[PDB]
This record gives sequence, C-alpha cells and structure tokens, in this order.
Amino acid sequence: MKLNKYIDHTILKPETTQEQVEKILAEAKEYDFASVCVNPTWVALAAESLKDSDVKVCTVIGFPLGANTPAVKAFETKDAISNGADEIDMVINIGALKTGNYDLVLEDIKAVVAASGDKLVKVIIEACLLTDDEKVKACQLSQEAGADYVKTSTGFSTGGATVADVALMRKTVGPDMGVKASGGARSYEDAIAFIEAGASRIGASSGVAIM
Amino acid sequence: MKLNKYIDHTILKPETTQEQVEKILAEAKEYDFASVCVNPTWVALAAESLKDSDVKVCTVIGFPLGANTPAVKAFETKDAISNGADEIDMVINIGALKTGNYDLVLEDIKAVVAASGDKLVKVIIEACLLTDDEKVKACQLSQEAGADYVKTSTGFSTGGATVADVALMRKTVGPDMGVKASGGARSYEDAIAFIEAGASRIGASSGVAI
Repeated sequence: MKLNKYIDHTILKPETTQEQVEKILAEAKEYDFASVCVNPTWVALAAESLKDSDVKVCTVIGFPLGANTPAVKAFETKDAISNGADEIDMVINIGALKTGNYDLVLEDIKAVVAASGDKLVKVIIEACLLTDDEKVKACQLSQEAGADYVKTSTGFSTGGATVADVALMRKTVGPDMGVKASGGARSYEDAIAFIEAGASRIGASSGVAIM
Repeated sequence: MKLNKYIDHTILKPETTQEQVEKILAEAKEYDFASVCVNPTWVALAAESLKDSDVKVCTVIGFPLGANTPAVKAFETKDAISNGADEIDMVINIGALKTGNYDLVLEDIKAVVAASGDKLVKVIIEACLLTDDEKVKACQLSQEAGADYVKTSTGFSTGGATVADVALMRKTVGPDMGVKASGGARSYEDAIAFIEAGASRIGASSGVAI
C-alpha cells in the first residue's frame, strides 16, 4: 500500500521568499513527501535541496491562467526540466476549451508532453470554471495528448477539488492515468475523502495532516 | 477633453472566450483606444483584427505571478512580438524582490527588455504586495534595466492602483518614463484621478467611460 506519498507539498504565492521555500523543503524531507511544488524560479534551489531524498521536484507550467502559447509552454517545460524538475503541472488552455477550440487545447497539451522528456506531466483542468461535460472533455483531451495525470485546480481560482469532481475525473480517465486533488483540502479526513474518491495524488500546503 | 488614448482595453480572465476578446477588439476600434491587453494566446487574433488601426496590441509576460525564469520570460516576449505584439507588460519577480535578490530581479527585467526589440516594455510591480520602499526599489530597478513603463498591478492580487502608489512611482521614475495605473478604475473620475496623480496610462475593463 501507500501512505503520505500522496502529498505534493505546495508553496506558490507570488510573494513567497526563499526562507519560506526552504522551510517547505525542510518539511518535505522530514515527512518524506511525494514532492514539493514550487514556481519555476525555485526549481533549481529545490533540486539541490532535495537531492539525496526520494522527494521529487514539481513545478507548474503556464500557471495559473494557462493562456500562454503552446510554444512558450513547451520552452518553459524544457527549461524547468533542465533546472531540476521531475514533474510538470501545466494549466490547460481554459479559454480555448471554452470557445470550442479542442484542436488548440490538444495541440497545447501535446507541445508540453513533447517537451516533457521522460518526466511526469499533470494537466490542471481547474474544474471550478467548467461544466461537468467540460471536465469530462478536458480529461479526455489530456489523455489523448498522452499525459500522465489530470489535476483539479490551480488553487488560484474560485474553487478547489470537490469529491464529485474527483470522482467524475476518475470515472472518465480510468484507473491507469492519475488524478490529483489540488484544492482546499486542509485536514486528514479531506485527504482520505479525496483518496476514497479516486485520487492518487494531493496538492496542499498542509503536509501536517493528522501527522 | 478626452481620455481614449490613455486606455488599454483589457480582458485577462482565464475563462475568456474568443467572442469576448472580439468584442473587446470591436470596442477598441470604436472608441480609438490606446491598445488592447490580452493574454498571449489571443495576440495573433488581436493583431490581425487591429491591423489597419490606431490601436496597438498589448500582452502580458510572466502573468500574473511573475515567478517564471528569466529565460522563459524573454522567450515569451519574443514569441509575443513574433505573433503581433506591440507592447509588453511583464510581471516583476515579486518573490525575489521580497527575498532581497535585486540581482535576479534586474537580470529578469533586463532579459525581457533584451528580447523586447524596439518595443515598449511595462513592468508590473504589484504594489499591493510591497512596502513603500519596495515599490520605490522596484521602480528604480525597472528603470535601470531600461524599460519604458512601470505598472501598478496585475489585477489578480489583493489590491489595485491607489493614487498614493501612482504618485510615488512617478516621483521615483522621473517624468519621462511611463506610469500605468491598473485596476482602479471604474469611473471617469477614477481615471482622471489616476492621471492627475501622474499616470500616463490606465488599464481597465471599463474603457467605455467614456
């Protein structure tokens, strides 16, 4: 089985300083978390702090609005990986998905996956701006582009993960692609509620959850 | 008497659809605004719509958190300009400025200006997350890196432009670098209030006023 290797220890506020990032890295090594999630500007720093641990380095791409061009997303993924990243959470082009531009949405994710290398790629759908049908379509599109995970939220919008959304995403995408619940889960029962819902990973700043 | 050329007609929300941007473009052509401000994915479309007009195309880089690497910011600017962009609002590395990493901040802005070309670059400082001294320092650093403007806000944080912040910024950058008040901005009197405090530009979504 598994235990806390469901947790991505996350710090992403724009005003986050190095000492804060370092306290996050400390906490991550201490409770052997799955990874830390930081903005690109800290990936290098995180890498060198997290070598000699099984704690991977996770960063976010086209974050949190996902309204960058596919080329730019690709170059930022290649740059993050060349800096130490072991995982990539991109934000789907929500505007394109809302227009009906499935071609561009798919081209978008595929550019990131093509620049991925051998690295794990999660696609943030941000379920709170979508209809149920658009959640389904987003998961299908991310999986058609051949990505590794679908993530519910950037935590910078109106809502985070809901159990119903996690379930819908899991029913949609199957049990061989992952689903990360990434919003407003701040306590142990929240985490197990999400895990029992279908979630293989959890994003949060609250590593210290019953633990 | 007459504010249309002070206005960047802006739409930046993540869920923005093509019809919404096309309406923003329509209104921009209609009241002859200074420019439109959209995310990179819409630059091509805006460019082709604003062809044959007095309305420039503005987009945003490292938006709205400014926590990307300098390399990617330079690349995104070079891509935006390669798509049709005429003006670039980059976000300062707020976290680095908060650490004390003035070198990385300056390196960041300098990278963006280096890929700028002959194009106008505005630097968003995000004055709602800074102390007064940090607003000043952000402006000084953005002016030494040789950018063309300082902008108050990304409209995606806790606060927007205040008259005190604009005034302080103009005082810092002298009167030949620009100052854009963003996220004020809801009325005619709001706009002239920001202009009289020393803004050469205004960002808002309520351009239609008047």
